[PDB]
Amino acid sequence: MAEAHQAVAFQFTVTPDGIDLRLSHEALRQIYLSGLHSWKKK
Repeated sequence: MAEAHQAVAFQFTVTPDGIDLRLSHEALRQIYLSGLHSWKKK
């Protein structure tokens, strides 16, 4: 049923060496489609 990957799609961590940002392939799918509708007229 519930999965950690589904619960979180983006992770941001600050380290002494810099910053790290991780995103799941699933997070990408939502973002492209959401944008596709954004360009499209309502």
